Amino acid sequence: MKHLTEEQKLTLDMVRDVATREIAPRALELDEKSLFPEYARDLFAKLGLLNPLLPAAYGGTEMGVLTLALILEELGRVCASTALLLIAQTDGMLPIIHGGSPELKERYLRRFAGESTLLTALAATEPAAGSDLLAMKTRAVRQGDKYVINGQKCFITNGSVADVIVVYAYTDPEKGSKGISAFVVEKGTPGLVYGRNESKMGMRGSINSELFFENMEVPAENIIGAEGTGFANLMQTLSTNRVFCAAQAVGIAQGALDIAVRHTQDRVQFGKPIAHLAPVQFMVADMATAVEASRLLTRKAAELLDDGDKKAVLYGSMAKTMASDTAMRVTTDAVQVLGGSGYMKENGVERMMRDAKLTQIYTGTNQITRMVTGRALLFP
Amino acid sequence: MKHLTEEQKLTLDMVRDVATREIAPRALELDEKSLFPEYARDLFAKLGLLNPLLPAAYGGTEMGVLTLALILEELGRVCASTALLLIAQTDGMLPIIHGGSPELKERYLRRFAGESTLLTALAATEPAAGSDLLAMKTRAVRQGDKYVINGQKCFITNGSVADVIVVYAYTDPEKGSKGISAFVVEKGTPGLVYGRNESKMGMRGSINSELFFENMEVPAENIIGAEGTGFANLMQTLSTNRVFCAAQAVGIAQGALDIAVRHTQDRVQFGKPIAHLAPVQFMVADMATAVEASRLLTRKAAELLDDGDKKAVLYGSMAKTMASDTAMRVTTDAVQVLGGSGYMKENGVERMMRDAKLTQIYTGTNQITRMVTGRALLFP
Amino acid sequence: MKHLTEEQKLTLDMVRDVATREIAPRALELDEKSLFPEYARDLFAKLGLLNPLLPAAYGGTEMGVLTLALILEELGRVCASTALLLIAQTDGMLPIIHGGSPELKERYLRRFAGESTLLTALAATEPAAGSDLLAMKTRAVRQGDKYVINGQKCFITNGSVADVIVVYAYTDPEKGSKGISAFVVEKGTPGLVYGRNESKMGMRGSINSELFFENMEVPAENIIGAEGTGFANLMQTLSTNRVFCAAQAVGIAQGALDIAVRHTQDRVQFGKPIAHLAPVQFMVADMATAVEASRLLTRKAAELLDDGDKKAVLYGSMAKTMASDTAMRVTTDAVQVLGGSGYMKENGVERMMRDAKLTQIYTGTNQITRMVTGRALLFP
Amino acid sequence: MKHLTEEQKLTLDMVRDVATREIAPRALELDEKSLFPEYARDLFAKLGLLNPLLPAAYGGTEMGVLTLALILEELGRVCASTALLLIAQTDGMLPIIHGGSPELKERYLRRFAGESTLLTALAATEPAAGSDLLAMKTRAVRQGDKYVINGQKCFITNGSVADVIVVYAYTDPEKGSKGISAFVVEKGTPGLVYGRNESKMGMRGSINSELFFENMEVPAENIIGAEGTGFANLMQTLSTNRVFCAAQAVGIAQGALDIAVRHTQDRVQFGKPIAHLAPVQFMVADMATAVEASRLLTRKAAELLDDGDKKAVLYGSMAKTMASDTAMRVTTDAVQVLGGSGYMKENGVERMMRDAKLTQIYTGTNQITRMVTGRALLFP
Ligand SMILES: CC(C)(COP(=O)(O)OP(=O)(O)OC[C@H]1O[C@@H](n2cnc3c(N)ncnc32)[C@H](O)[C@@H]1OP(=O)(O)O)[C@@H](O)C(=O)NCCC(=O)NCCSC(=O)C1=CCCC=C1
Ligand SMILES: CC(C)(COP(=O)(O)OP(=O)(O)OC[C@H]1O[C@@H](n2cnc3c(N)ncnc32)[C@H](O)[C@@H]1OP(=O)(O)O)[C@@H](O)C(=O)NCCC(=O)NCCSC(=O)C1=CCCC=C1
Ligand SMILES: CC(C)(COP(=O)(O)OP(=O)(O)OC[C@H]1O[C@@H](n2cnc3c(N)ncnc32)[C@H](O)[C@@H]1OP(=O)(O)O)[C@@H](O)C(=O)NCCC(=O)NCCSC(=O)C1=CCCC=C1
Ligand SMILES: CC(C)(COP(=O)(O)OP(=O)(O)OC[C@H]1O[C@@H](n2cnc3c(N)ncnc32)[C@H](O)[C@@H]1OP(=O)(O)O)[C@@H](O)C(=O)NCCC(=O)NCCSC(=O)C1=CCCC=C1
Ligand SMILES: Cc1cc2nc3c(=O)[nH]c(=O)nc-3n(C[C@H](O)[C@H](O)[C@H](O)COP(=O)(O)OP(=O)(O)OC[C@H]3O[C@@H](n4cnc5c(N)ncnc54)[C@H](O)[C@@H]3O)c2cc1C
Ligand SMILES: Cc1cc2nc3c(=O)[nH]c(=O)nc-3n(C[C@H](O)[C@H](O)[C@H](O)COP(=O)(O)OP(=O)(O)OC[C@H]3O[C@@H](n4cnc5c(N)ncnc54)[C@H](O)[C@@H]3O)c2cc1C
Ligand SMILES: Cc1cc2nc3c(=O)[nH]c(=O)nc-3n(C[C@H](O)[C@H](O)[C@H](O)COP(=O)(O)OP(=O)(O)OC[C@H]3O[C@@H](n4cnc5c(N)ncnc54)[C@H](O)[C@@H]3O)c2cc1C
Ligand SMILES: Cc1cc2nc3c(=O)[nH]c(=O)nc-3n(C[C@H](O)[C@H](O)[C@H](O)COP(=O)(O)OP(=O)(O)OC[C@H]3O[C@@H](n4cnc5c(N)ncnc54)[C@H](O)[C@@H]3O)c2cc1C
Repeated sequence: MKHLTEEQKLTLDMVRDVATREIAPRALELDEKSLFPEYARDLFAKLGLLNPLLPAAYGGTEMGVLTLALILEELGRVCASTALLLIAQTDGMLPIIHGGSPELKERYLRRFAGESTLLTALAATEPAAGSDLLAMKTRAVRQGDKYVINGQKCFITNGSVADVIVVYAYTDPEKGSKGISAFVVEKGTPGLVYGRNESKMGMRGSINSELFFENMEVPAENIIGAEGTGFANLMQTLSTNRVFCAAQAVGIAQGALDIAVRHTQDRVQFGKPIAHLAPVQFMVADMATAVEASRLLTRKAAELLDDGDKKAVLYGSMAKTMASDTAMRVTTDAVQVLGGSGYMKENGVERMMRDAKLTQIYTGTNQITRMVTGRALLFP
Repeated sequence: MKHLTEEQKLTLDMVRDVATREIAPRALELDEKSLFPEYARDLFAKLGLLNPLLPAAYGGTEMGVLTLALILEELGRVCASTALLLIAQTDGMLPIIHGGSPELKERYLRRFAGESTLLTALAATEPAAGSDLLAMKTRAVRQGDKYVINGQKCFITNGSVADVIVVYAYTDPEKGSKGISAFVVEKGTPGLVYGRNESKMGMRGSINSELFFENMEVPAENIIGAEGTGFANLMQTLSTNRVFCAAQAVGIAQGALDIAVRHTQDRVQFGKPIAHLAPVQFMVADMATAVEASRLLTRKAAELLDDGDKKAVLYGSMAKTMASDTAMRVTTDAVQVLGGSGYMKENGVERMMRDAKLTQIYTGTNQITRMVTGRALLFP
Repeated sequence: MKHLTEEQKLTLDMVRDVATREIAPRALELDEKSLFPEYARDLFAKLGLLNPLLPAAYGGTEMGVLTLALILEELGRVCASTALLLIAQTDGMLPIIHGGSPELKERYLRRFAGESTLLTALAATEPAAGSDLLAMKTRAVRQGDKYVINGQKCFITNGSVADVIVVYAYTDPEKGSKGISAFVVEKGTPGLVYGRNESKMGMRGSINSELFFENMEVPAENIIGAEGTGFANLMQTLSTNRVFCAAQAVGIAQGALDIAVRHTQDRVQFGKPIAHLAPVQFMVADMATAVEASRLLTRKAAELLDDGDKKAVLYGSMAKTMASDTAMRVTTDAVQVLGGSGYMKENGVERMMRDAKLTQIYTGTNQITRMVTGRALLFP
Repeated sequence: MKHLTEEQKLTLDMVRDVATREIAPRALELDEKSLFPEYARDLFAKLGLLNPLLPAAYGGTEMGVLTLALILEELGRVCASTALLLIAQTDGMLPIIHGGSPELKERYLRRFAGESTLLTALAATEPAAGSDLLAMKTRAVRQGDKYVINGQKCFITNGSVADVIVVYAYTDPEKGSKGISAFVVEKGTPGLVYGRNESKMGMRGSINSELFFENMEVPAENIIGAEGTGFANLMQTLSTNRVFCAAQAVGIAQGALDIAVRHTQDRVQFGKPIAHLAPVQFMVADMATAVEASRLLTRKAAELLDDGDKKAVLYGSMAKTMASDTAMRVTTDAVQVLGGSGYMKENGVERMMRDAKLTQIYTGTNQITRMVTGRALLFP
């Protein structure tokens, strides 16, 4: 657990303050009415929190993965949707940060400098290509000084609102994991078409888009890296995304635990607070221990990523699986601890349980993350 | 597993047909728009399915608990809310059926004969008295030929719409489990006041009421049984309710499993249906086995109830805990099996997961049911 | 749950009596000193319990699978090793009963009539061929009126002591699942060689043999069924074996539960029996519920087998997985309930935990049984 | 995860070397023949490893709790019994180190300086007083310049061989948690009587003693701290013991995992190493993740102890519960991964499963540790 710099400590104190005073009171309505977290996005921009991994060279704060992880745990505590904003925003920029040419980085990252409110998105998933990302069908054909892109993407977080989308497509279908390339695609490009914004079980304070590319021309200079390196770029981006999912899950689990704990102190049955009942003590014990274990695995994984350590793949996969499992279990149980009240929309913990489910599925499902982990352990 | 009579087999074939053709297509909208299942209630009345435990002597079909259990499994498969209608309807009548005088039974059960569409409710729970039902505060004072009732109830299923409500109240607070009595209270009684219909995580195709009794007079002849027998009447009603909860949970789990199974056969990743993947096979195996185990425990418990066998308490408690746990786990996993699509409202399995949670809480939580089970095993 | 005949009820009362009075007092020593259960084998022969599935036509009692299952639950309660005797004995005869010609059945089953004490064994597993039984290397070559058998088997229960062993071997390696045949091999055949009797974690009141076949000649008329039908014969025998494993596991779990229950009533800490502590009540609840669920799944599977119902494969696989898992969990927890004393050899429950582990592995491991179950559900 | 000093790094490299080259080859025989680990005890003394928490002031290395934890993880990897030697040795000295007067510390700790091979033991548990330590019956009566001790202890690790035993007894039964005192008792004191060395499921390379005190006189100056402070001294010693149990459990789990991993790489079924099978990958993933999570919780708890941080109680309780649970699960599964071979004594992983069970029970059971954890979270 690296010593935090004073800059990190100040950032995290401010995040905890904003989470408590501004984010938490909004979260019920954000879910109830399925709202993009505009107020949060605007506030985060003003405070320097929207783009924490943007490099200093492009006007960013370049905080590192550990810092963003800690931020995600604080936000996930109170609003999983508001955390997801930060995950999608950082995700959409990471392919350019780590693959783009000097020229491309300057061209497209400058607009995110400072208090910019512009948004990113990452578009890899397709109806045909979820866990099997190599099955994606979107194609990019070189024609002169342009690529012509045809296909579709689904479940794209912020897709319909992103200024800049990183699209993965095949430039050579025959070469498989060596035939995918990655492209910067700007909002307003002719041929970019938005589909439905789908209705979800949870994390409803969000945008979940279908994209279509119909003879969509992008300049040749919008390619990220060389042709055929896009699958490795995607896999590297996912390695980091998984740690962000894990951090958000740690937060979700903690926020539900905190509400369970307070309920046990306040709710009297059989003549005393229910905290006095040994089975409630046992439930809270098991909940807190899994959150703490998940927190430690997640912080180790984030540190390994910042250090550029090969082991980050393994530990990030174990942190994603364990912290999401833990958020699913702990939230299920925190609803239980609140009894009837736990099932009521007004008390929040039902939303956190709906939110928790997504963390088992996105950034790759927990069956894929178990594959990645097992492969890394058995075929080192 | 008793041989089913031909009357039971015909009933269950008809229920399966109605569930498939009429109930299943309605369930998405029932949840989305938070609708009482009026069409179902009216159809069930016409078909003789609304009041299966009403005795023949009062114009009812007197099917028994095993039959209703099987019905609940079929309905829960497709619409947990529509099953809950039948649970609440039977629950609200069981205190009168098993405690009321000949005169009271005739007076209040006759109106449920035949194709009646009138509704019942059972009102025991209070803000102060959830697991600790002995902590209820509602009071009934004898004044002449009337009782004067003052207090409140919450989480009452169908409360605001029931023609007949069974209210539990203290007639002698000092005598504890011997000082509660039970009362028939009619819709339209001066002093009966409805509160909010609360918004729930799931089973939203339902009514969940707060009741208030403000100097509410009921005739002395509306008491169910003698003064002070109401706690035993309540405990007996819960013994049976628990088996109905278990049956509904079995159905929920089965309906989610069925959608998972079909998805594995249709969804191709890595070049074949995902059914070909051994981890998916393992998930479905574990899901199906827990549903089947829960189904068997539930059918044994229902049979013991019909037989009047003392062991029904023990087995019903084990069936409630195990079938609700199983619905929570199996639905959580069926969402998982559908991946991203599983999280989308349009595909149903997210609702079944929200519905499943309630089965762990109502009719007594799974911590209370474990207490009941453990007590029965250790202090036989 | 079929009504038991009076013959089955008498048999099971006698088994319960023998288990309690004769088997239970011997079990500690049987494990401690790694003893074949000779006294049990001899007593079972005298009482008509050694060979319950031997057909009447060959002097046997022809009890059926349900009866043997119930017997296995009673024996497993007190001595898993003594149950295993009955499993191995029946297993070794089932290939002949269900595959052998009239002539072969008369030739080799007659010697098991009545109070015979002769033993059987089933020899399929090899070092190269455990879960992958198609990888077996043992070969049988037709030479005139004989087959010449060369290879080896391991983990063969009773192998070195069986009068009659059913050996599976390839008669045509190129035909795979159609190139295995099955053979009766008699104790005393030149070329049959015994290896080590290996030392096990549990079920130590048993014999676990390595067999070698060195140019071992058997008469051509010792083949069971036609050449190449041996893999189907083996798979059918395993379908039934799995239900016997499940029954034994149910017994193991029950016997450990019973000792836990009694300990909670007798062991006083904090001034009362520990049965008074809600967490102990919860543990015992969860234990009893999983035993009961496993018991019901096992009895359904056995009935389907007796009825010749295709669904027996599916249900037997679910019963084996669930009842063995349950024995592993329940015994682990029954040791826990006894605290320090639970870890001591003198109190029995540590042996039942060591015994329980085997039930997850033999008759095919719980990963294979999950494959079988999942395949049956997804590819019906 | 504090940076390790170069002294800690050298110590741990040496421990890993000794564990691998000297401890691991001995462990099978140590269990098989129930041997005290004399060779290890003597080697550890020579290398400065027997008494790592002995203060420098008394000739000790004063390594701290973190160092001993890391040592325990290395030893537990290969021999749980040899780790337990170090746990018992440190435990028996900690009451004197942290409670004894200057005079008492010099009098009794000097003999453990340097390469001493003398042993300690901690004697609190009684037949009447396991989880309920306040129920202990042993009494110490002041008579002049002596205390007269009468009672008994059981499950005392190294009890019959310890030169110095710390005995807890009531000096004032009426004062409860303020009426227990702690005493140094020397081997050879008239009135100290040894009972049986009991036979255990696992950790059989150990001594597990019953002690009796029959009018046993000890000098008044052998009291540890003032009269009535012994319960707090005991509770503080247990807080630290729990972290040592957790560390040993982490090691047990790791050692079983390592053998599972190697087996998957070497064991071929279905034509490839079983590592290729996705279900095996999943099992190993879940195993490794729980070991890593337990490792992190344990290292955090040990650091908090070294830092004198109040939170050590909470984290040590969560580490003990989680690391022991994990050793029980991971070893159960590592036996599974080795299939039939996993059940055989020669392959080691069955012993580690038997060893693992104890870690759930000793230093306080996992039901008590859950109570401690839950209390700390709900009543901070
Ligand atoms: C693991 C997988 C199934 C690929 O496995 P397969 O069995 O098919 O393929 P394979 O044979 O193992 O590998 C092929 C080649 O890849 C290479 N390579 C591998 N790893 C590499 C690495 N780390 N780095 C570099 N390269 C790596 C290999 O070395 C190999 O190349 P080779 O033959 O030349 O050596 C992959 O498609 C996957 O991750 N799917 C999960 C879907 C998912 O994560 N979706 C999340 C979407 S976003 C989200 O949800 C959001 C949410 C919130 C808001 C923001 C977003
Ligand atoms: C178990 C409980 C905590 C009582 O335990 P406690 O520790 O406080 O009390 P105790 O000391 O054990 O017993 C006191 C006396 O009771 C008697 N007695 C006991 N059992 C009896 C029996 N079976 N039969 C007869 N009598 C029985 C005892 O013998 C004893 O009397 P004694 O001293 O003279 O001998 C109880 O309040 C409970 O069940 N709460 C759960 C709440 C719940 O279920 N709410 C569901 C609401 S509806 C719902 O949710 C819906 C959903 C869907 C739509 C429709 C509805
Ligand atoms: C499942 C298995 C892995 C075969 O799967 P694979 O993926 O390799 O092969 P596959 O492709 O699925 O099938 C090949 C062919 O088989 C046929 N067929 C399949 N099922 C059939 C059925 N039910 N009936 C008839 N036929 C059945 C198929 O239809 C197919 O033929 P096809 O292509 O012409 O259509 C198999 O080797 C197995 O069970 N291993 C577990 C080891 C085990 O149980 N050992 C226990 C040892 S004893 C013990 O431990 C003791 C303890 C106590 C004391 C006493 C003993
Ligand atoms: C938790 C327990 C049940 C006491 O709970 P109860 O509900 O009965 O009592 P309570 O009411 O909570 O507390 C009473 C008073 O205690 C005080 N106090 C509490 N904690 C304190 C602290 N940390 N520090 C200081 N003081 C602490 C309280 O503040 C309170 O005082 P107050 O009223 O004046 O304020 C206790 O007996 C226990 O730990 N049993 C487990 C047995 C066990 O661990 N055995 C392991 C044996 S060794 C082993 O196995 C080996 C293996 C390997 C080789 C080497 C060895
Ligand atoms: C709200 C939301 C936001 C998302 N945001 C992003 C985004 O911004 N950008 C983006 O590109 N994508 C995004 N994702 C997509 C997401 O990563 C995927 O849904 C996920 O990879 C699963 O793919 P799928 O939904 O096609 O499920 P499938 O791959 O069809 O999985 C179905 C089931 O099969 C199992 N399965 C599949 N393969 C295997 C295997 N080899 N072994 C064992 N089991 C397996 C899965 O675990 C699952 O249980 C998001 C999804 C959602 C729902
Ligand atoms: C939608 C809905 C419909 C319902 N329908 C009916 C109805 O029609 N009529 C009716 O009367 N009631 C109804 N119930 C009420 C229901 O049975 C209760 O909510 C349930 O008993 C729990 O009570 P509570 O919500 O007060 O939770 P609490 O009793 O406050 O429980 C809080 C937590 O403490 C735990 N806890 C409490 N006591 C113990 C104990 N002794 N040991 C261990 N843990 C314990 C609980 O398990 C829970 O985890 C319904 C509730 C809901 C939400
Ligand atoms: C005491 C004892 C008695 C026995 N009695 C009999 C007897 O009388 N006669 C007889 O013929 N045999 C007997 N068996 C053998 C027994 O059935 C096998 O050990 C069992 O099939 C496993 O084979 P294996 O030990 O080779 O393990 P492996 O097949 O090597 O398994 C190693 C691991 O790989 C996993 N694995 C293997 N294949 C797959 C797959 N396709 N998918 C997922 N995971 C998989 C397994 O589940 C296990 O976890 C007995 C074994 C024992 C130990
Ligand atoms: C091999 C071995 C070595 C040991 N070494 C030491 C040693 O060197 N010195 C020493 O003093 N002691 C030693 N211990 C003792 C050990 O700590 C105890 O056995 C342990 O505290 C449990 O006590 P018990 O065995 O009396 O079980 P009990 O306290 O009788 O427990 C029985 C069951 O009740 C449960 N239970 C008890 N109280 C509660 C509660 N309040 N809430 C919920 N559940 C509860 C327990 O968890 C357990 O499941 C050792 C024990 C063993 C077996």
